[PDB]
Amino acid sequence: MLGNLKPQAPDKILALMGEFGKIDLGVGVYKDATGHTPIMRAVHAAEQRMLETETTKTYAGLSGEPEFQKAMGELILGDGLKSETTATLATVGGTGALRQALELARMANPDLRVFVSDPTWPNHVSIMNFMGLPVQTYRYFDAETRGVDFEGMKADLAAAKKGDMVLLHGCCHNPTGANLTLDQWAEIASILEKTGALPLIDLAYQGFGDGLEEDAAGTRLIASRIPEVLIAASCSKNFGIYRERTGCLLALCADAATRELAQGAMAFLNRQTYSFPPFHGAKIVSTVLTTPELRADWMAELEAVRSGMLRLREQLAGELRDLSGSDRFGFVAEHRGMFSRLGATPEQVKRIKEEFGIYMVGDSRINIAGLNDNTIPILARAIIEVGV
Amino acid sequence: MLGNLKPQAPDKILALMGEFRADPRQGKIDLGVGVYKDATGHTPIMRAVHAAEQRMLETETTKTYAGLSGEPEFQKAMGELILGDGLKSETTATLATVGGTGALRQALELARMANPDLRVFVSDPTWPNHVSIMNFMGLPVQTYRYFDAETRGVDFEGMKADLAAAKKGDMVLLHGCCHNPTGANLTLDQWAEIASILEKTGALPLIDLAYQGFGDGLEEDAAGTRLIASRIPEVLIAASCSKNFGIYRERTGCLLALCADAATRELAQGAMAFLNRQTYSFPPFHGAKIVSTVLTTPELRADWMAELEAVRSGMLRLREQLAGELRDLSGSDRFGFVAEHRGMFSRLGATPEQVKRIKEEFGIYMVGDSRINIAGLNDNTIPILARAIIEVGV
Ligand SMILES: *Cc1c(COP(=O)(O)O)cnc(C)c1O
Ligand SMILES: *Cc1c(COP(=O)(O)O)cnc(C)c1O
Ligand SMILES: O=C(O)CCCCc1ccccc1
Ligand SMILES: O=C(O)CCCCc1ccccc1
Repeated sequence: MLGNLKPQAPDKILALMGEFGKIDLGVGVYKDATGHTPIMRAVHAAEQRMLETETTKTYAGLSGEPEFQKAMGELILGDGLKSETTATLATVGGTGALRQALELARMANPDLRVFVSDPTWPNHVSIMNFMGLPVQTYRYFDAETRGVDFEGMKADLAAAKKGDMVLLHGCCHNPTGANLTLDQWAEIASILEKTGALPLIDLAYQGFGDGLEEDAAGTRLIASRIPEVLIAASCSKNFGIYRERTGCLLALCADAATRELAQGAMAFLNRQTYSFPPFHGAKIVSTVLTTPELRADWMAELEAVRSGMLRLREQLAGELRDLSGSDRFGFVAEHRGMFSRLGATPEQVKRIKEEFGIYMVGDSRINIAGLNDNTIPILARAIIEVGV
Repeated sequence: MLGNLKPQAPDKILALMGEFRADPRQGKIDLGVGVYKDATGHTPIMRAVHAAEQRMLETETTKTYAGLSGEPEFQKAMGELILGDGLKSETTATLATVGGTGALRQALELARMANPDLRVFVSDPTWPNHVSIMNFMGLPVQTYRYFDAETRGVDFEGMKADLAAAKKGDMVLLHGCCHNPTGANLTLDQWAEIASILEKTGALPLIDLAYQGFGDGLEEDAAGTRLIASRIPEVLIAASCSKNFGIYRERTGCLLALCADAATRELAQGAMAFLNRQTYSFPPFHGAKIVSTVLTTPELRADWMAELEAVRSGMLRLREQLAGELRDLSGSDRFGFVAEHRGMFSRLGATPEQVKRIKEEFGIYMVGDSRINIAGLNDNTIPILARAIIEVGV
């Protein structure tokens, strides 16, 4: 039977990792001055504390632990968290949350379609194709200005109908690095409540843009306006626990009844897929979030990380400017997050990796965290050489 | 939109515990638990597991994304733990999963990909979650006879007669050992006949191995699996580390796809990695790394096998004790099956109505299909359970 298995297409980023004076600017992970993805101080201390506190490993919560559910909701929605109308499900990372999100929605609407940003995280489309869900795209990135084509984005969203879902990146847009301003979010919230489109928000980098609270701004704004929203959150990057596989899905409902339904359907969704969700990472998160000392240090370390990358973008932007006189690559300093699409054509990007030894995703997505004072001028010179 | 969503029934475990906690009787007993509990009513963390967690705590330097289909240390160690020397790396595809359940679901996804018109035969009875996952996937589900309510043993003739109807490409689900919920298992000889039926029918076997080490031993419990693995070219195995390693909440397991040749292994392995990727991307590291540590570190592997064996001997003596008590109470050897059952579970063969009477009259709680958890017994509880059984006329 297994011989009928058709060969499946590889994931670009994972494959890029395969093809890797080498410069790793591919996969979206934070790296320090010495090319390492360290473990956060609070995370380590949490784990040490867990080693002493835990006395059992019996089956726990089917939808995650109360502490994880509550601490995550507060971190995301702040004071906009209305427990009585909010359903929470602990999942296997953000990706698990996204998949569970699409499953929940499709159960509620067998005829749903999903709009995604042009461009968006490749894995978004793969999951949707696999489930067989109709994918539509809304303009978002502006090829020329490297910013957001907001006039076009609004145009496309207006075509969304009731029952459709619109996937929005809460902050730090992957792969572009181009992000909406709170003013732009308020307008989208207007369109959404006119169309009736259910918004699904991919919150994977809360803390890498402008700050823990600031990066959650747009999400809090949508949640305040739209009576029903879905948020797929990830603790992989902002907590640096990538391999622990921890995130969660929040279902904001209009009332307690609808909320009770969702919560039930969410628990069931976990039961029929893998039973209980992974505990270790979730426990690290809540332990950090509910322990003032730990939370304080974590916030501090995350701030240091978000600050450093900001400094790097400026160095890089400057390096390029002085390397060409033109302030064309200014968009790099304007972008926010870990990625930024250089705009290099497919034929140019290949030159870079084969000759310059610098590996960046084929669509010119560079993980700014992969740069440093030593490699920045090299990258700058490298792309100047590649010209047009 | 979410208001449409149809009401999804609870996990039922909570309902079982619900009425139990509400019971105002100081001497109430709970044999409905689905986890191991030592003499003091606790589900302890195995010494080796705690040893592994400290070592990981001192040696892990990063938490970056690792293996999509799991880490090599885990895949190899697990395949060895299961298939022993019979492990053929060349034709074996492995996938780290989110517990045994994740393994079962991934196995069904993989199978359905290769054969859309797949049907699945499950035992009668079998782990409820089997049925629910299948129903949710929309797969056709057939049943083959298994438990014999009269002898509490395996109705093998019935099993064979029904399994004979399986067609080429159909999937037959087998519990490799310690059949949950029955406790009634196949002797190595019966396993050999099952293999014959499978070769004949061309059905693909899916073996659910969640209790390796809880029956007659690590190797002994893997016998049925190894027999099938050597005679059948394609076998799917969904292992669990939840119970035998005591890391339930860690969610550790794996799917092994035994193929007829390398080219096919490359096909299956690719499809498995794809299934992880499309469901939740990377699998959970912590538990799988605890496992590959105990298994590769001689000192720890030693202490783990010792602890598991102690637990095995312990539950086994409990069975002998319960059956001994039952013998003296009934004046017959009717309940001898309890000493012959293997695993932590056992279906007494009591009707739902007899089950209710026991609860009300004796304060003893158990699953509604009369499944009890051997680990819940002890020198004080056994005399009461024994008397209850006789008293309610089981
Ligand atoms: C990281 C990320 C996710 C989720 O990753 P997980 O490893 O599954 O936590 C989802 N979407 C985007 C855009 C991401 O960058
Ligand atoms: C426990 C169990 C499983 C798997 O459990 P996980 O906790 O998901 O690892 C599978 N089958 C049976 C029969 C079980 O008892
Ligand atoms: O680098 C990124 O795009 C962020 C996420 C990286 C991890 C990831 C890569 C491929 C598929 C799933 C998850
Ligand atoms: O059936 C049993 O009692 C053993 C497993 C019980 C807990 C469990 C419930 C759902 C999915 C996986 C595991």
